[PDB]
Amino acid sequence: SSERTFIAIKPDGVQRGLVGEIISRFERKGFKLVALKMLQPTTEQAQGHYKDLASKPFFEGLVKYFSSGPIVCMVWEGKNVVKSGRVLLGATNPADSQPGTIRGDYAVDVGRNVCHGSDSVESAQREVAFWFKVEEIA
Amino acid sequence: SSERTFIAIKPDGVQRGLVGEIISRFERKGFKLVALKMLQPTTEQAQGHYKDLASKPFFEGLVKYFSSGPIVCMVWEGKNVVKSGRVLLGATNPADSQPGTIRGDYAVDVGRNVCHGSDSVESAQREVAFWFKVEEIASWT
Amino acid sequence: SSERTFIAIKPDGVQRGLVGEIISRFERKGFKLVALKMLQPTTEQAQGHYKDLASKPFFEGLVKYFSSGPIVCMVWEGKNVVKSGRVLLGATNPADSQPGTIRGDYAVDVGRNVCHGSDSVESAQREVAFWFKVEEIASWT
Amino acid sequence: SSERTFIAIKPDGVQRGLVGEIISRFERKGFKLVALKMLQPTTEQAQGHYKDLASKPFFEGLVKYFSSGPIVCMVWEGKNVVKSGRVLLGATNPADSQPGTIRGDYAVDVGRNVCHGSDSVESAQREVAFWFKVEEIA
Amino acid sequence: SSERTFIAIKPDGVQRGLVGEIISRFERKGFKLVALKMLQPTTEQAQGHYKDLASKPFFEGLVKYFSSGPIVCMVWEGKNVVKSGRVLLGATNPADSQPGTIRGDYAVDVGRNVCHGSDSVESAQREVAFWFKVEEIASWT
Amino acid sequence: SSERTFIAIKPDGVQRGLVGEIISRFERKGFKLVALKMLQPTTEQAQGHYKDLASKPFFEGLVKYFSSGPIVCMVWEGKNVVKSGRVLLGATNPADSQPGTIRGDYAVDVGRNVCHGSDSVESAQREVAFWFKVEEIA
Repeated sequence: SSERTFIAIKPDGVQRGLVGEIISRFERKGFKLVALKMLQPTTEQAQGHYKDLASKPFFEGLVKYFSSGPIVCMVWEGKNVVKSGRVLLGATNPADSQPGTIRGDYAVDVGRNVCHGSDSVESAQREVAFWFKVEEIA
Repeated sequence: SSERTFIAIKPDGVQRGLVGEIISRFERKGFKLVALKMLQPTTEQAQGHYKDLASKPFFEGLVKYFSSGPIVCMVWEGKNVVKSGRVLLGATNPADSQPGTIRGDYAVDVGRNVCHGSDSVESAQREVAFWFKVEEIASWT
Repeated sequence: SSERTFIAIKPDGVQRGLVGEIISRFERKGFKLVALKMLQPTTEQAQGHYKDLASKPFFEGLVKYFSSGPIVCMVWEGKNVVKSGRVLLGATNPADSQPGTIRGDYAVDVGRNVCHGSDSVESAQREVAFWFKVEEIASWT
Repeated sequence: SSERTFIAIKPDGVQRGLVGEIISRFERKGFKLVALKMLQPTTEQAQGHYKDLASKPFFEGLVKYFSSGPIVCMVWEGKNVVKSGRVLLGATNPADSQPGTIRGDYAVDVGRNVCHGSDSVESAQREVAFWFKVEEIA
Repeated sequence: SSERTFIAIKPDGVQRGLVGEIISRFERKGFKLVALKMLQPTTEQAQGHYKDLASKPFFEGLVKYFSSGPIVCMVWEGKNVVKSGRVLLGATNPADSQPGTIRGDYAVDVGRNVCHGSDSVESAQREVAFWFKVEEIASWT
Repeated sequence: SSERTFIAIKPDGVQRGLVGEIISRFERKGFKLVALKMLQPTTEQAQGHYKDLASKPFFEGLVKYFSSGPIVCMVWEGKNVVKSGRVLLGATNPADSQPGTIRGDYAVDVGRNVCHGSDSVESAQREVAFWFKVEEIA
């Protein structure tokens, strides 16, 4: 119930006008929004977000895209919010994403995948701490 | 076109799960979101927000309500966005609000009117400066 | 706030699959559902419902239409719920109805106007007693 | 085509303002609503609804919750309406419920699961007869 | 009831992904779709469409915009469908448009007003003949 | 990215007022509509659409239904639009169609399945060419 997850709507999600849509899907699940802000990520932050792929191909283009414009960062709170958050977004692979999910309804690309969610509670604590100051959290 | 307005979703709007709904209505109109944050207002900020009603007996209930929980602050950018924002929200008094507008669809109280919008370009410049730092405001295309 | 109004979705509203849509619009406004049932009106009930038009030549077509199939009866509770219910429904004549309202979005006929709402607190008290038993009305918070 | 199923929106479903939403999902499937009422279940009825769990744990709290406030009872008619009704609601387990379904979109708990549907035609005939008088059915 | 009107979704409406949304609003009203096509207007057709403004200096920007990409042409059938179509679209100038209407919800420019509707039965008969062949128009129940 | 698929909303889809709904689901996926028209199919065309089933049962009734009224033909363009198009529609079998998909939300029958999508790129090139003239395509 005090569980928290980090959700980030990426620059494509913002440009396509899907910010309210994504938030609505978490509100209607019954999750509690406890932190929220918009910002344009720096290159260093984009690199941090994708640090697991630095030796991986096209890492630069991922980084460029992530910092190509403003994103919206959220912290959602609730039971199983990390795992439920993943389910709401849908499969990482649009060839497997199901309609009813955000990526299923809106995402066509696996890299520009509209939104990000924490893959574990461990990832979430780290991601929340990275993007948010303690004070910004209700 | 570089015009900006301040929109605030109040604690009832947040508690009732209307945050995304309200944002979606501005995105559909074609307005550009350039600042966004959640915060729990201090008593002082709530009082500043309602400063024109400081001598009224319900000034107290407004402030108490406004700071009762987290709110969501936005800055929207676009042509006529200030007046258009008012039109999207609907009449401040839901008893005058038309369905299709946010207050028309969701608000039942004149006090709990879900959200606030700037009444002028002058008010908007003031409200944005009050709630937002220059850095917190984006400039994308 | 303990105020109650009677809302009826008519047979066309039911046949066109608008039952949930209409109920959702009252839930969003923040009104409280306290009675709900489906029934097929008798000729006598339909006539009672339209009693003020009993001397009109289209009284017959109204009654026939009203009892043509099952209707859905509701009682909604909340502040200003009677007048607000009327505003949510829109003008009785869809030719005067504004988009955003139920008749504005869905109704094309002045006769088949999808739904009915009580015109006053007095009418509502009468209509609820006519369509509902005291037991059929809930009292929750 | 004369097949019928029983659907009950539970006290949480009513308080969260989801009554119209759930009905809309059955109307848009093309099912025919033939009985509908709101009532606050008695303790005896709540016990009846959960009779399969009386020797099961926290049975009292389930019963308390079911009768904690008004519910909305429905009878929907159509082909495969029992099985289709289950699919529309989604998996009993929110860790398996899919977005697009009612529980997938709205339910976070497995007990307070927003709504109920008949698990079989046999269960349906019994449930419909229990909650509804023959006269209340169109 | 056999009345018909011409509705056109303009290139901005198509590019912004509002085609289905606009069609859904006419289907909900209960109007009957009897002709539908996508095409990219020629300069000559765009000029014909705006012929009443041929002497105006912004005639050029309208035509350029109207033929900037594919549009979607529709013919809707039903009682009062011409005037009702106008009401569903909302004021031609989004600065007068009410939320609940298409322009009220989506349009920000007086020039880019998303869509067009026939202003009269006379205009509709003319517009349908101009954009559609007799064969392209269905007659179902 | 130049990939195209053929989508046809059938006479039931049009009568139930689902034309805008289906189109909206492709627009929000990010696919590009490049051809669109309404027409009442001839018997010969209905036979062509179902040619794989001519030796199959009730083939006549399928044909009668397909030409029972006006349909809406579309060509959608985008990456994986053929396969994504299938996923958006959902399983051919309503006992397997998932809510969130068009058939999952609206279709109750396997024959009157609301809409049609190309099963392959090969089928798509053929179907597009059959229903559309080159000029009708943007």
